Amino acid sequence: ETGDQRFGDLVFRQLAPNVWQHTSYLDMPGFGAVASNGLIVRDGGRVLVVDTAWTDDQTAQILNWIKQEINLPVALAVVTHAHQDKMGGMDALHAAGIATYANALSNQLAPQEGMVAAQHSLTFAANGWVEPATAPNFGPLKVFYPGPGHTSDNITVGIDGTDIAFGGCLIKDSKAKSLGNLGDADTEHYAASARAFGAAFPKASMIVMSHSAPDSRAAITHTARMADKLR
Ligand SMILES: [Zn+2]
Repeated sequence: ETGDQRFGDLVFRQLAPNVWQHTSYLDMPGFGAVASNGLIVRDGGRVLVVDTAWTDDQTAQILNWIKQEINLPVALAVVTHAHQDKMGGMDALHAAGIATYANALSNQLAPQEGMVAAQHSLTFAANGWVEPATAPNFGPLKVFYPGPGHTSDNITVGIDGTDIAFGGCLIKDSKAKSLGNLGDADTEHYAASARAFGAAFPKASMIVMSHSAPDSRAAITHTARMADKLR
């Protein structure tokens, strides 16, 4: 109604009464500006964050936006995989005293990827759901590890009480021409891993993704079908 708010170098798009997409950009000569998306979730008297911005500085701006726009404390942040777009503002989260969580494997891979591990490790049961003891007080955040896909550590998040689920860098948009960068990809499991995500949040009608605008469930089926062509 007032459109998408520009704050610092960042853009915020309200997806639901309690949920916002946060967006930061990296201008890569020859590619133009590349968007990275994450979530902000107001749960009662606290805010929960999914992913960082590309950099620590942009991640500090997310925190400033929350303080100024929502004025509630940030209880915790979850990072979807170990890569710059999801994990790049870890130091800013630490400096702010925010409890950080990532897949235990993300935390294992972090040093190699040249990044800072989150404070806490999430572990997942055989059915892919996070062990509740490793994710204390996650509220509406439901964390699912679909298996190896775009990376081996990629996880995914639904928001209880909304129609939203977030597939991270695993799901591409319904018109995407390719699955993009496969260097860390497990190409034989990728398709199953996408369908697993779909089945893990069967009710979500809005799929937020890393690099593009929110899409419908078509994004999941499109991604799965492209990934079928690799196996
Ligand atoms: Zn990635």
